[PDB]
Amino acid sequence: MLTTLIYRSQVHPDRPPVDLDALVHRASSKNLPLGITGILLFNGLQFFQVLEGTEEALESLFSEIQSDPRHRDVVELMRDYSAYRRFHGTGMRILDLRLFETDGALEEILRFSTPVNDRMFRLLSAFIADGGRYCLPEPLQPSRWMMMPTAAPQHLPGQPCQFALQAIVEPAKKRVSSFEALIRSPTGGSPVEMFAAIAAEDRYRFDLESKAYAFALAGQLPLGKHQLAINLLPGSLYHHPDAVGWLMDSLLAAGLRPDQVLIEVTETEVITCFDQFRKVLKALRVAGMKLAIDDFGAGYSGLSLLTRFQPDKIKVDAELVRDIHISGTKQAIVASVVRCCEDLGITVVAEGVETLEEWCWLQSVGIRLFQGFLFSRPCLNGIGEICWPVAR
Amino acid sequence: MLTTLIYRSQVHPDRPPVDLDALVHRASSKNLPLGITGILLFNGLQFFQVLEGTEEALESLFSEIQSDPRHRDVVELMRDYSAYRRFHGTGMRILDLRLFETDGALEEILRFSTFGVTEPVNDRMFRLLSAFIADGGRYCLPEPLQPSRWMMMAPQHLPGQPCQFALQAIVEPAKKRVSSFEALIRSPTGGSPVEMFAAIAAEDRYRFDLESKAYAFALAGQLPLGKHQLAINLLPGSLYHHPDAVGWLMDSLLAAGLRPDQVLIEVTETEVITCFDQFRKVLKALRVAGMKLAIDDFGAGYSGLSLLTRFQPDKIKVDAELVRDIHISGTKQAIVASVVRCCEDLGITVVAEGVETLEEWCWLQSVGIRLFQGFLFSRPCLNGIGEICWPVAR
Ligand SMILES: Nc1nc2c(ncn2[C@@H]2O[C@@H]3COP(=O)(O)O[C@H]4[C@@H](O)[C@H](n5cnc6c(=O)[nH]c(N)nc65)O[C@@H]4COP(=O)(O)O[C@H]3[C@H]2O)c(=O)[nH]1
Ligand SMILES: Nc1nc2c(ncn2[C@@H]2O[C@@H]3COP(=O)(O)O[C@H]4[C@@H](O)[C@H](n5cnc6c(=O)[nH]c(N)nc65)O[C@@H]4COP(=O)(O)O[C@H]3[C@H]2O)c(=O)[nH]1
Ligand SMILES: Cc1cc2nc3c(=O)[nH]c(=O)nc-3n(C[C@H](O)[C@H](O)[C@H](O)COP(=O)(O)O)c2cc1C
Ligand SMILES: Cc1cc2nc3c(=O)[nH]c(=O)nc-3n(C[C@H](O)[C@H](O)[C@H](O)COP(=O)(O)O)c2cc1C
Ligand SMILES: [Mn+2]
Ligand SMILES: [Mn+2]
Ligand SMILES: [Mn+2]
Ligand SMILES: [Mn+2]
Repeated sequence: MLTTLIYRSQVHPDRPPVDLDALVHRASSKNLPLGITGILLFNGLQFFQVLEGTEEALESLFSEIQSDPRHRDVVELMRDYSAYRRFHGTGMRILDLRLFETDGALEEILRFSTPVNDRMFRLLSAFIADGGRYCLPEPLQPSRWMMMPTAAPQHLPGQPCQFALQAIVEPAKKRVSSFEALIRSPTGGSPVEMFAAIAAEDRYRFDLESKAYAFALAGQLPLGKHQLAINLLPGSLYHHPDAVGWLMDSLLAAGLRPDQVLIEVTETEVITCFDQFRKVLKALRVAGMKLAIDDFGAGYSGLSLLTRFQPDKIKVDAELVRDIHISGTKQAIVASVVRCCEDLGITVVAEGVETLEEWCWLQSVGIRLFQGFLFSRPCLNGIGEICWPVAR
Repeated sequence: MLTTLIYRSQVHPDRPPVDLDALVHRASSKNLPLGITGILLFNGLQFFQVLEGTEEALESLFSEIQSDPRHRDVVELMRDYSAYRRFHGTGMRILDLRLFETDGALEEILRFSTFGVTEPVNDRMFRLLSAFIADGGRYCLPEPLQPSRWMMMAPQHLPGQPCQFALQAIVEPAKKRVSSFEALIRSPTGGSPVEMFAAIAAEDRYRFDLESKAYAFALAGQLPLGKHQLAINLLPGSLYHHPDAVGWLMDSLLAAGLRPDQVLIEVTETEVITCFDQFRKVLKALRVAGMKLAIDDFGAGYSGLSLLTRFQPDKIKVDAELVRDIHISGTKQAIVASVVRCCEDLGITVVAEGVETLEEWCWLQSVGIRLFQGFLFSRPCLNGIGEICWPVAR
């Protein structure tokens, strides 16, 4: 089974130059007996390599390549099965693009390779035309940042539920943007643990009802000028005819403003019925409450949803964040949600941010609002401690 | 009830500069009795106006504003129900951005506006305002791509067959080149795919869908396949519920004098997403075989770029729903521009389909579409290659 692997990487710019003639010859000598072929592209700052061979030969080679100190920021762009070798007879071969006139490098490629409808070919072009695009800038290296560190956890009695709060942060302004309320059982357990105790047919009712205790928690904080974010299933919003009006009454009694309350609905559940949700949407807009699409990029129905309606906020799902520093796929998609939301005036939050590596690459694709264990953990009935990225 | 209406537009650079003083006086004087507030930004080439008022008032005004000869390329950005007026003052203020340095324009805006208890940056209107001040010229339509600077410039039935195919050219206007042909199934009487499949038993539809393609392959083999690609439409089930569909297609296209790489399979976006994990083995086999894969009708229904996380197609066809009235829709403009950029980063080819007007071609090309399919260029041609119309100057 033939397979194609493509990645891009960067040189260490303050270190002595790597002898690439030696690298490439040694590589070509090693690749061909093992049934590995392909090319290397160098532009002065970045590498771009295509590899062809069996799944097993490429995996073992790429592990060595990943851990090679002679470059950094290895980002995979393509891993897929292949119909034929595009570089038959070429173990390895470098093209220094700086030695080439316009179109010249591509025309050399085409003369030893074995045409514009190919995914490998289009990416090559894309690297030659604009390689420095998803290059991680020097200030935004994870090694040039440092996370720096008191919460008051409290049990509230006489309550059928309680809530933890997680900060959504804007590290560029060292500012809390908003807090998300996350439901907990009476004994501090998970959302699942909470809803499992409630009878199945009362779960929509309970979901709506429980929000009153989150508003109360926001009121006694006393929150001030920060937004409150709240997870509701669409079905909970259809429970009572005046579910929106009840939310309003409840949040005002907690001393909150409507523009201060934001509703989080999951991407998968909105696409179920646009007929009944739009009546709720209209009620939320008229009342002044804001809407967010939670876990965007997970439930398949992505960016075309904006044709039907536009939320105030979009929360990028954790799956798009996991290993976004090594995935070109994820980088491209996330960066396209950013740019689309910027033109539409939609707030973008990245979720499940756990590592400096994740924060840096997300910052480099243009995300400013962040939510994750890296910055802030859920804190039962209070504001938890917040960690900020500090420069080096 | 209260409504927001935000748009941007572009002045005619050919014509004399617009009297803004007369504009703003008659605007604010007419707006005042009608209960219309808001703001107007101007950068020299572009207008950007926020309008607040009742739904019926803003509709009536937008009619006149769209009809106004003092500007063109009116692009609607936001229209929704509002809870409170962001601009509370009388009438209409004008803010010439040329006379402000960085951050200075937002300062001035915040003098005439409140955005609730929370930071102004949490409001969509304020974000759209900030975006215009930062880079309003982004979706400004260039001069060479104005519609007024362009203009547009036989085979029979085969009823004795179980089915026939119409061919439609996918074109690249810039290089005056036909990129590929799509095969669209037709009934023995020349009728639509719907009528065709309606005549086939439900238990037999998948098999028919796959086995019909032999007639499409035979058609393209009889035609000048001059290093052009052939696109064909298949349901997921048609590939999935066959013993070895890829092998069958391989046998059928090779027999007809075609290369594996000349054949591209189109699958509809909606029918793939709730099917994917089961459908993986077929997509894999098509890759190894050498055939190409397109996501047909991208944007249609309930799917998007989140699909591209899973697997990556060779081609993406933006649905006509997104191409429809893209010239007046900033939402579609932003969506399509984003998909184009995304696919460039992923090495995925993009076709805009259902292109009907010079207007659509212009706006699509400006946001980075190079490949087109629609009635503007080429209509479906039964059993042959149709006449392709090209856009040229004046
Ligand atoms: N691995 C990882 N996880 C992180 C990170 N940051 C936050 N999380 C977790 O992600 C969940 C918040 O996202 P969610 O879409 O609201 O996912 C929530 C939310 O959908 C939900 N939920 C919470 N409250 C309610 C509610 O009142 N009603 C409904 N219907 N659902 C709720 O149940 C889900 C489970 O929530 P939680 O236990 O609160 O788990 C929280 C949070 O702990 C991180 O950096 N890494
Ligand atoms: N208004 C407008 N329409 C345009 C324009 N350009 C093309 N079309 C039409 O859009 C349809 C092609 O899009 P499709 O995604 O393949 O959507 C097609 C395609 O999915 C499909 N179909 C065609 N052949 C087959 C087939 O063999 N198998 C399957 N499963 N579906 C097929 O049935 C759908 C309807 O097809 P058609 O009657 O052939 O109608 C064609 C075509 O006539 C345009 O500029 N404006
Ligand atoms: C940009 C880059 C491309 C590389 N390409 C290859 C290659 O194609 N084949 C290979 O064997 N090693 C390649 N390497 C080197 C490997 O990381 C590793 O050092 C080498 O395979 C060690 O093999 P050896 O110990 O047998 O000499 C590359 C390294 C870098 C920096
Ligand atoms: C960019 C621009 C913004 C405009 N804004 C307004 C406005 O806010 N209110 C208004 O009444 N007319 C506005 N107009 C003018 C209208 O298009 C139209 O000329 C106006 O209704 C005058 O018609 P009249 O004969 O009833 O006075 C605007 C025109 C332009 C080109
Ligand atoms: Mn949530
Ligand atoms: Mn979430
Ligand atoms: Mn099609
Ligand atoms: Mn289509």
